[PDB]
Amino acid sequence: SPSPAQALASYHHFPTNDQERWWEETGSLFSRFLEAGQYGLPQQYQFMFFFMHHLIPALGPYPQKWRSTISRSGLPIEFSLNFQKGSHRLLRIGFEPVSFLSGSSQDPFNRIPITDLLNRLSKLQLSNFDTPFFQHLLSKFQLSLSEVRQLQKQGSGPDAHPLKSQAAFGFDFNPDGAILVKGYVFPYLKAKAADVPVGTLIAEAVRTIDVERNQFTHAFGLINDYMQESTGYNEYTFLSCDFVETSEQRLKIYGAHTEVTWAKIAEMWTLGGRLIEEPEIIAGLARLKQIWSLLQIGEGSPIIWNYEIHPGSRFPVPKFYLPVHGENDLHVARALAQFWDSLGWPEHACAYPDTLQQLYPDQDISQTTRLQSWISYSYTAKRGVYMSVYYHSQST
Amino acid sequence: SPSPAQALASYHHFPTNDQERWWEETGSLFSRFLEAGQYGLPQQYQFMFFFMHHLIPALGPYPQKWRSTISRSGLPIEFSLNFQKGSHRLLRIGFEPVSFLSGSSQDPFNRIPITDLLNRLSKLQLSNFDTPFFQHLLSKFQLSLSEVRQLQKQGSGPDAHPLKSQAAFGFDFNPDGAILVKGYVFPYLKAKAADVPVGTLIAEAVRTIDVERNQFTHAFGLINDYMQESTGYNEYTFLSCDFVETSEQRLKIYGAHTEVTWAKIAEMWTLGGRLIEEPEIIAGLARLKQIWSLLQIGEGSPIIWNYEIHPGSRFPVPKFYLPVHGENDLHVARALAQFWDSLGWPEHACAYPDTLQQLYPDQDISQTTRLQSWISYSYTAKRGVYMSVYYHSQST
Amino acid sequence: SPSPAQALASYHHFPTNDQERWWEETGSLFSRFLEAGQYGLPQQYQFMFFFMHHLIPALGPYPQKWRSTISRSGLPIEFSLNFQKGSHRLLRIGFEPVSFLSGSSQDPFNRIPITDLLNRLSKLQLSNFDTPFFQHLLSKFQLSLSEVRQLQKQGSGPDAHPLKSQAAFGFDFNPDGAILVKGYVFPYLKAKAADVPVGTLIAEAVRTIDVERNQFTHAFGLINDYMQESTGYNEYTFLSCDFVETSEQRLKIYGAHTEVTWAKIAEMWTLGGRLIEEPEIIAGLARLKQIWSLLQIGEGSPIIWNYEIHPGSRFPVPKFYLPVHGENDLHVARALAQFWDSLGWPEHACAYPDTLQQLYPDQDISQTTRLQSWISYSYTAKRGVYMSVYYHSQST
Amino acid sequence: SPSPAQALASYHHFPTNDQERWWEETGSLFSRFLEAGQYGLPQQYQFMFFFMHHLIPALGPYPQKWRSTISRSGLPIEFSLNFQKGSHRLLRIGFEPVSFLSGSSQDPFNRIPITDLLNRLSKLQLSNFDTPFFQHLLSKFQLSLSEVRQLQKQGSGPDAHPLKSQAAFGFDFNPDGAILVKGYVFPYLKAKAADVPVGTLIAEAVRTIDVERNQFTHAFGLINDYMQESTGYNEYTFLSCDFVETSEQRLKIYGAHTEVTWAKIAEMWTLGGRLIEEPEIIAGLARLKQIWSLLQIGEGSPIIWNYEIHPGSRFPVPKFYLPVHGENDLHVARALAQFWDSLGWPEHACAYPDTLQQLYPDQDISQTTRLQSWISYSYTAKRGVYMSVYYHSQST
Repeated sequence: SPSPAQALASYHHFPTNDQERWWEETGSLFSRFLEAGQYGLPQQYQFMFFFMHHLIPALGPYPQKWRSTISRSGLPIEFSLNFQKGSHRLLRIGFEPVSFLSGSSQDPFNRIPITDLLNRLSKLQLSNFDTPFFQHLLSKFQLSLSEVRQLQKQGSGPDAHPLKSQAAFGFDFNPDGAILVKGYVFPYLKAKAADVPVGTLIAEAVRTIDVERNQFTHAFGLINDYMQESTGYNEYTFLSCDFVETSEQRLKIYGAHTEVTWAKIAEMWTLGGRLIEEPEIIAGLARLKQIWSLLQIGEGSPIIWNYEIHPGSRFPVPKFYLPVHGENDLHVARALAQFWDSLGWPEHACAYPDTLQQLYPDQDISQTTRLQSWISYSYTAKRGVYMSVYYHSQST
Repeated sequence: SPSPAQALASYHHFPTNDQERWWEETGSLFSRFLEAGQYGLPQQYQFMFFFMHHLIPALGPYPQKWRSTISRSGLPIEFSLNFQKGSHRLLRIGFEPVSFLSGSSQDPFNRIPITDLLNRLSKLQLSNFDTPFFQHLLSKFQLSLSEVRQLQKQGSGPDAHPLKSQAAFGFDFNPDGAILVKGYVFPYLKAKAADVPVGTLIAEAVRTIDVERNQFTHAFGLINDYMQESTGYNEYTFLSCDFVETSEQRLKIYGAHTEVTWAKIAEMWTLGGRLIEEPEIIAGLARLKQIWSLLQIGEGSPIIWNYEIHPGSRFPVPKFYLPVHGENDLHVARALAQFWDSLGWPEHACAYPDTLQQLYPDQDISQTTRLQSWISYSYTAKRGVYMSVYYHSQST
Repeated sequence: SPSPAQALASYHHFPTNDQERWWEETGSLFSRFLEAGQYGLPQQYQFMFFFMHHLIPALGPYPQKWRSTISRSGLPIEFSLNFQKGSHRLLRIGFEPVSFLSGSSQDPFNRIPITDLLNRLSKLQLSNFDTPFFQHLLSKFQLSLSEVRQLQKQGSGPDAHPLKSQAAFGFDFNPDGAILVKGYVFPYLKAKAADVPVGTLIAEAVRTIDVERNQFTHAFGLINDYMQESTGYNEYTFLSCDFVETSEQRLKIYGAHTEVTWAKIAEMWTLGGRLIEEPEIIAGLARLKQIWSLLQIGEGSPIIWNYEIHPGSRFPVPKFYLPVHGENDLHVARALAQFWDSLGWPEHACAYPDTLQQLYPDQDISQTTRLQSWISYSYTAKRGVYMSVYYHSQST
Repeated sequence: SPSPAQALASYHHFPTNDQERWWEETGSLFSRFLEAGQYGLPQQYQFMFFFMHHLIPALGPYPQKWRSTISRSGLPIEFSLNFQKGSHRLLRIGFEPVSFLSGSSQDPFNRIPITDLLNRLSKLQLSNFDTPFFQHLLSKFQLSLSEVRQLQKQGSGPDAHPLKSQAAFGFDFNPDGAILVKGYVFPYLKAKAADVPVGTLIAEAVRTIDVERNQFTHAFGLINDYMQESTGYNEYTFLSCDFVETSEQRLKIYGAHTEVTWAKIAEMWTLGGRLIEEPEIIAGLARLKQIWSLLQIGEGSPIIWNYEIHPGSRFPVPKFYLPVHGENDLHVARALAQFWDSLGWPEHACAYPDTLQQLYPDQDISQTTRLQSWISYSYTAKRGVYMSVYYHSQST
């Protein structure tokens, strides 16, 4: 009758008041996603063990002080379920390490906990875990006594407090006994200090690795061209990375817009170049139109975007993120369940709203809006339809 | 195909070379005993979780330096299986915490690691865990600058190095999610210093708790009377205790003899008093005679003894230990298997020798003698026949 | 111009917010007392180093939750200066270990931080550090599921919350490179649970060690006899101990009264037996009369008492504690300085009120009362006049 | 009569056998150098505190396994004294972090301990401590599964084990309360893997920061051109860096040769360009000639070199290191003392050999050769003569 995987904590003493108190906040919920993800029972205890030892210490002060970037609310963790064509669902963790020094004189922009977690991650003997590529992006996006101007930017009159993080993490739990670790970099602060357009140094970040190896040039240079033509990738734009070897690496470019017209959604997904040359973009966009209409956003909608550059191709796979905070979680659960019948997905369609009340039995799906925050869409020829749902990740 | 419960370590980094090396030495073997005990899979991960975090650090330096008392060889851990009439077998761990200070100028007699582990065990919220009774026995057997005379005893000419330990622990894994913790006290050192017979201050130790609560007097005074009449309980004698509340507490007195005649085993089991007054003593001794003859010690045999004092009675339950190191592990596996048919034990009889090659697949039961070290015998009216086997507890 | 000894912290990162945050509260003040006590500069850094590594971590959560017993206000540390005839002043620290578990379900009465601090102390190779005697007092005053009745006592209607501590520590920093460690025991909780008079089990605690060694019986039995005749040593009565070897051990019995008449101060100091048999009692009481009159308590006064039993004698040396919180610290500075001229003390008299403004430069001696809380008096033939002043031990 | 600064350790318990055991090896010697450097007594304790907490734990296993690069013998630490014209001598520490994982499958080339120590150095709030520049040089010289080919290089037939380190640290203790941190990079391994000349990728390392800021181009290209014309900078060449901000940064290029003729020493110091344009090179070389002849290397002498690039100039300051291991430390103490009279140094000349027996009172300057290993020479217009002596840095 209770959630199963959380019985490891029975014989564990959390050394600090900070950790025991966070466990009390998220340990229950994480055990429920492992049950939802249908992971092997021995698998769930492995990922629990990792969660207790590396992420609980990394949350830092329980009454938190850091406003994280990766989460809508600000708390430094969010959980996600990756829904895949006719196959077991997966679990995504993206979170930012924090300590009591975060936001202080010593580390006003959370650089220290990032490398603290990254050192433990390397100590963990992880299959095919290589840091050279992510380390390159930090070296480009570090800041020296740019901090002084950043300390100076804190003006109430001139709003200069959108985001303060400088990097973050992501953890994917595949059904095998493996974590793929995914890392993030946030250029707003480095460009804010240099008085240089946010995207201009994103290109150099890619070009500096281009002289190292030059397989991202074509795919990326095509992204810049649209973003220069467009309103432009702005303060909210940022970057992603995988901690795997470079040849297998899949780097991404994120960004945000408040412009919500279907025409603009078509303008970004298609742009110019990628429309003609491949059918997936066209095929995927069609299926993207029906979820846009299934999820009536109630105004008749600011969105995040993503282009996934892979070296083994010259066609970046687009991915968009969709507002569900503000939309009824049942309306979305119902409407999101229909879209699986439209694609012909056998079980996920029927058991999702019953796997949604199961994840939050305390709360009432009738009245909740914030239990579901964002939805991602991606389309590949081989993979079919990618789609992941980001949830409310704290119990309170 | 591999042993299951050890997959927690996949995402764990053992902080010190000392621990990783101990893991490499016993981590495989402990996970095989959990499979042997037929514990629930979530149970096995709980007991592994405990094993990794409290016992691996507690072993100290891998190329060890402390010779422990609790083990035939000296290594500070031994695993044991509790076989019970027609029911699931249980797993016993008895081990002594050690550090690099053990045996040094700072702690020449392993007192500091005992209190170190005992603080952590209390931190872990354990059901019905009360230390006052064990704390009493430590306080009685402590030594202040008796250490100086003890430092002085180290003479090659006058042999004065039989045992150096001062206390130890025991961990019982019942099929529920619970550990019963069992503690030990070693009087040889305190008695060696005081130049006082080893047993006389065992008696004051019981009498000091007798004024606190006086339910052990009858049973215990009956033991002393036999031991005073007898050759006496000697240097090897020592004391046992449970970390539960006093009312439910079951304290034990162990000891050793090299006198091996069946008559002397009968003298010890019966003595005088406990023969007439209760039948279990007579019943249990009868079943004990056939295993004595099944296990031909090949000389036609030094043995350990135990008397279990329970307050809710005035009849201590005897328990003997039998040498199997030196006896063929196959011959013992076979002969121990016949004795279960004589008692009519349904499955334990047939699957024991196949659960013995399973525990040591690397080794050959054909030729091994040291895989099985001791066997304990106990008989109660309610429980029937208690019997446990103590095994070779290191991989090398 | 600044306090000197606090420059070790420059290259130290306090691991927790709790510690750095406690440092900010007490580190400045502790450096000022080392300057006051006129310790060697190499001496001051040794004691600073100890204070940082063992005492700051042991305070636990900074917004404290534990009300300690040893301090007037409740915070778990107090500093004290030992003034001695024509010689360098000394510095006393008495404090109680705390964690976030203190007062929780797991440890509702601070027993765990006591043994945590005690294990580290034994790790520090301290000259002539033997714990067996204090361990004896803890075993006697431990409580097993008396905790349940203690959990049950928390009634607002029947007041049952005077004191919750179970033991505490005290540290004396002599002018040599040595700490003498002093321990405390608090019988209120053990006696409250057993429904047994507080002093009756104090007698057994002394008698249980009397069979071990019987040199405190005479001096102590003389203490019981007066306290039985008197109003009696009450809930507030409690016990003290030194961590040195038993032969050099100097145990004490403290207690409290609200009865403030000079006759009653005389009744306790003299009692019956110790008046006639030694003149020091007579000599010391006289000098004690003038400080009582120098220190007009403004009502024309609850006081603490102490009897120090030494095995090398049969005459316990008394010591009383006097309220100064509520009395103007300047009035106390002036009048305490006059009493040194009455004894003829060369420098302590002249430089005390200037060593008082130096210790609290932020505050105004003109208006402060709580900066000086208690003053102790003792008289020995050999030592002359003992007297120590307890101070306000936090910056805020 | 004893060395003073090591009295902090009295109240410190080194948690691991590895640390206590290293302290016993180097703690005495480090305390004697602080007395030699004539630092303030409160200063020496600050620096001792830092050495105890940050460099002792970083040494890892005491019976070491890692052969470091920065040290002649191989042990991962060396101490050095900076002798300067008519002013207090300074203390240099260069040491490489190590753990039991160093040289393992997990980290076969010591990258993990480098980043561990670098995080702590950032946690300690140090004046003007900026890592972006050092981080840049690591990202360029990292290796991902170049390790596989490096794992493959370990052939006894083709010698491929000159150096295995990838980076190291340096600590400068100035007479104020401040440490300047200096970092090192070892290109041999990265170029060995890429099958690319060791120097060609040093140039890209400088050019990649040149697009970031372009003030090292002129000076550095002047070094490359000489090194290309010359026999060339080889396997032993490596790179140096300061942890200060870029504008004040002083980067260095080191290297080694076995070619020992005075003429070749003249070729390297002068080369072509820097001869004409500035006289310091000419003046400094003159003074260098007499120490070459004072120190008759006994063969009638492989040397290390250094070129210091400062952005605020276009003239790199040379520095050479001279073999003293193999030369009598007294012959060196005497001959090094004459050279101070030649420059007119008031006290350093007279008190040096008496400050040398003081550092090694155990050993006999009469017969020792290995107590003094290398001597560095530098000449500046503003600074005059730089010279530092590298010593035998372990007790055994």
